[PDB]
Amino acid sequence: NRRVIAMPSVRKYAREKGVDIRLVQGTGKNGRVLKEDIDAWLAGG
Repeated sequence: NRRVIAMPSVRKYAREKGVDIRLVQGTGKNGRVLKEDIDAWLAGG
């Protein structure tokens, strides 16, 4: 449907930070998840 959108390094960072791009709304370019997004996610908001 929407699939995962994130940098090759982000998917790894989130994948490591128990974060899934699915739970992280990327706001990069076309809504791609950035490392900043991953971190913000874990923070809660």
